[PDB]
Amino acid sequence: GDAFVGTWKLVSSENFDDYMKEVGVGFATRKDAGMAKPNMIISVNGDLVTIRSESTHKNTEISFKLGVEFDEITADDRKVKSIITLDGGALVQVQKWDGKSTTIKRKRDGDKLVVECVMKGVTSTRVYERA
Amino acid sequence: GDAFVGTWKLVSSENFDDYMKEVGVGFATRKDAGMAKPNMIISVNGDLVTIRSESTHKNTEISFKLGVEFDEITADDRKVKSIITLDGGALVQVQKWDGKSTTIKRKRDGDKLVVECVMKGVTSTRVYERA
Repeated sequence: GDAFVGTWKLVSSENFDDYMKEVGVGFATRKDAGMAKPNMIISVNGDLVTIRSESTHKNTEISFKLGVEFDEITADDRKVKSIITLDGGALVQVQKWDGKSTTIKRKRDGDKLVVECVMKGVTSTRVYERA
Repeated sequence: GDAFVGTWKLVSSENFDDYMKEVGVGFATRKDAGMAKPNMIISVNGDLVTIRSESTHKNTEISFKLGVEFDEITADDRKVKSIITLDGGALVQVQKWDGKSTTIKRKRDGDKLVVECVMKGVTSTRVYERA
């Protein structure tokens, strides 16, 4: 996934609070995660893809290989089973936990990176631009 | 140092082996560090600047604040005292250890990032381009 590599900065976000509420993030956690404009750094070293989210308080990073299931502890402290694939040119991530599942799509749109998170009829869209 | 933020990829290097030899890097270590084209990721979160070097074998990252002295363990296992300042628009880093010292200059040149390392008459130049 060479097209996703780079440092991305959040320039737009919609329905994110509603999305976190839907997945089950507590008001307090949902409050801090919301009151911050993350920095997304994506890099690939060999067959390993690393995605890192940086902010002035909460840092998280995941390392994985495409198509290989892995354990992930999310920003909101959820222990989930993730699988990331490259489908239709986009990185599609599926998080599974407690019989629930949510989809996170990262796609390139021109000079921007769009992240679409869907959970039970709720769609959150985050637009990032290259730093 | 907002102008340095981003993911950089090595596109050129000269006199690096000679430079490492000068600082005192062993042939073996100098061999592996040379047989690799690092990935430089620079980000700033608040007043903290993080510089990370990634490769398929050796990863290193330093976090610091401008003008504040800090301890640094280099890629080649040297324990040095570093200080990074913003002088003339460039990031100037000075590593001190055993009465020795070396200067590392990171400057923006158009769309590229140039890293100049000097040690006792030996100058190594690395040119990186934005990924």
